[PDB]
Amino acid sequence: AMHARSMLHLLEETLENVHLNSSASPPPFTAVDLGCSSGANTVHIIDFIVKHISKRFDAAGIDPPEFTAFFSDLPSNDFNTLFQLLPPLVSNTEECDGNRSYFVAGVPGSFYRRLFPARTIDFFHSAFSLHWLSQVPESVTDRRSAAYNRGRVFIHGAGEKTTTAYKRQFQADLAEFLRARAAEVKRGGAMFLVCLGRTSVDPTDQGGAGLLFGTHFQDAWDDLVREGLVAAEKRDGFNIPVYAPSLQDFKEVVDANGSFAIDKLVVYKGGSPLVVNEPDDASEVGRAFASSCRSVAGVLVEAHIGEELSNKLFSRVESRATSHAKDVLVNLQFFHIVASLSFT
Amino acid sequence: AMHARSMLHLLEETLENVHLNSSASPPPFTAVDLGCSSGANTVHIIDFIVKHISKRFDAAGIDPPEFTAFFSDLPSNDFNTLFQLLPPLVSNDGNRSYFVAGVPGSFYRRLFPARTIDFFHSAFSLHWLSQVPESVTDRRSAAYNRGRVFIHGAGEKTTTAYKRQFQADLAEFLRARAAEVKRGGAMFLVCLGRTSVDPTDQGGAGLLFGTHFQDAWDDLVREGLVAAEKRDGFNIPVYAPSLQDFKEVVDANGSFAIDKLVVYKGGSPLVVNEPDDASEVGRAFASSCRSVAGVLVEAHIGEELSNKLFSRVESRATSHAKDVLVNLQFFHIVASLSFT
Ligand SMILES: Nc1ncnc2c1ncn2[C@@H]1O[C@H](CSCC[C@H](N)C(=O)O)[C@@H](O)[C@H]1O
Ligand SMILES: Nc1ncnc2c1ncn2[C@@H]1O[C@H](CSCC[C@H](N)C(=O)O)[C@@H](O)[C@H]1O
Ligand SMILES: [Mg+2]
Ligand SMILES: [Mg+2]
Repeated sequence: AMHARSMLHLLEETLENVHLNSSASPPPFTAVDLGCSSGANTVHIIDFIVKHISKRFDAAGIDPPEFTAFFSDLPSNDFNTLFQLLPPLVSNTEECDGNRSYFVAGVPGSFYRRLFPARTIDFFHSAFSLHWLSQVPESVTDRRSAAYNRGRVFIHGAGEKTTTAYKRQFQADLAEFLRARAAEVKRGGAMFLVCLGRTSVDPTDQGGAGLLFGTHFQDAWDDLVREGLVAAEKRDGFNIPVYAPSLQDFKEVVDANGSFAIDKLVVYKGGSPLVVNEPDDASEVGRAFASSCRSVAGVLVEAHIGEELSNKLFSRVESRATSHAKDVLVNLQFFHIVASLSFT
Repeated sequence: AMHARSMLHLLEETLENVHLNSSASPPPFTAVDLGCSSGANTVHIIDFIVKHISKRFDAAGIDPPEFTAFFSDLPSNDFNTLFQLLPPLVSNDGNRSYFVAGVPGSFYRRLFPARTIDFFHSAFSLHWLSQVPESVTDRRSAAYNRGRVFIHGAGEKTTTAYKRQFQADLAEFLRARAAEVKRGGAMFLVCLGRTSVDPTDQGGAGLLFGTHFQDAWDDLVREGLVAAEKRDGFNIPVYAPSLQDFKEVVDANGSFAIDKLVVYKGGSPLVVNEPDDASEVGRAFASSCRSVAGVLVEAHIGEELSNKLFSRVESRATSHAKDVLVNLQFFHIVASLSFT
């Protein structure tokens, strides 16, 4: 976990690039967490954001403006849960983390399109969300197209016609997103983006996500077709709607939108997304690995397959991962891509 | 249901009182439904609001501005459900043409940044106390409501405890709202009220909570399963104001202008498809009580112990079904406020 202290730095830097209102009485400040969820991660970065902005204001001898935080995700996000975590609003002029000193709002809808009125947001934040395709590309779901991913469940495996269908899908999504964002930022505002990426030149090698969805996860899918309970043209009809861009893929769309300035762009290693308390323990490797896959896209498996038929798959992965626990602690690395954008 | 067409009129009128931005490119418009729920009622009035404002803009030959709708309620509200109902956003009835956001927190205090809201709407929510008054939950106070479950029955020290609690809540609410409306903005309020001068006679809410509902509470203590000091510790946190009670707090806050104030009869809150049917009168009656405060009963009593109470009311209501179709009337109070 000693890389979050390093990542909070990149965020600090983008936060510096934001044009603060000079006036003695600056108008309310708006911050948005895009692709929030229902966890505490969302509330903590919002906390961090308004905290730093306030500290800037104090550095110029100004009272911090009023703050609104928007928590944006798909209508299927568990806002109910999110809303119960939100700390209560500060009282009168016994005070002193813990409490909240900003207004809140949860925003339902896809961020691959407009979510807010024009020019009303100061700071957009997004983390580990932009790698989720708006949909499976139509062409890979068409049995007669060359992009139809027969026998893989994901694009790590192979198929140029399949891999380039995903990338196009990514770049359209991210284009729509950027256009939406540009219309919504204030003149002097900025954007912090972090999604997972890859270093591979070829979309067929999906780095981290490749080893997360393309090893034990499709092998379990292959063990439920080497059984009964699941058909062959069934696993072929299931496609994880996820693409991990390279710098090139990301950067292209940016200077093509041309609304945002690139203040900073970085690909690095923030590998190993498994909380493992006993490293040498072969079985903990299993359930950890499995538990990621579940939280990521377990809802999709059950919308395409049985709910108990999924518990046998997610039961085979966590059997696979322990078997091959050696090649996992060593080979499961995630590459990150961060973008620090400013408008104008 | 042929009184909603008449009530949509009062809303239309308030909507006319709002100062629309003159400019060719007016900034975003903000509308808030306070005390929204998860049903369709919320999404239709929002729809109505933005539809009227747009039509006004067109009447002056202006493109309507962008719209945001805020749906406010307590963090216990089923926002998940509410957000599934929301219609998708317009592409390049049915359809939606405004941005949405759901807002968790009590409206008896601040919910938004100063001067950012054009129109506040609230319907059938202001009559819910922010809490049972501390004094009526104190065994040693004279306001302790011994043997009633509600204030309809009796008790001046009990009834005046509620009223104070109402006025304090409504005060705090108004203060919050005043700091959040735009200079040229307006507020539409409707909750239930009474005509009675004496807080002891809670009109509609009196007959909803103070007849069969506490009688069933009296049949679960004339049994076992529930103690006597147990029904005395349970108190429906609801107050129906009179025009006095309401209007007082308004001109005491002094931020809003009263363009209109009305008490009227929008009685009978029971969907009954066979009127002469004695049993339909029961379950209708009972189902109201349930949707209203059934969560409170189970937080104070057993979940199956509540299904036997809400099972006695619906047995009581059918019994005197005659005195219910005729005596179950709700008085409403509406307030059309503008700022300045
Ligand atoms: N099109 C879209 N619009 C809004 N949210 C989306 C989205 N596509 C994916 N997401 C959301 O992005 C999230 C990815 S998981 C990210 C969790 C959080 N940002 C964190 O850093 O811990 C999910 O909650 C998912 O619902
Ligand atoms: N202090 C408070 N803050 C926010 N919402 C409140 C509240 N007290 C009560 N409410 C909400 O007000 C609602 C009363 S029922 C109102 C239904 C809706 N307004 C309609 O017209 O049909 C409930 O959903 C309740 O959660
Ligand atoms: Mg497939
Ligand atoms: Mg009592």
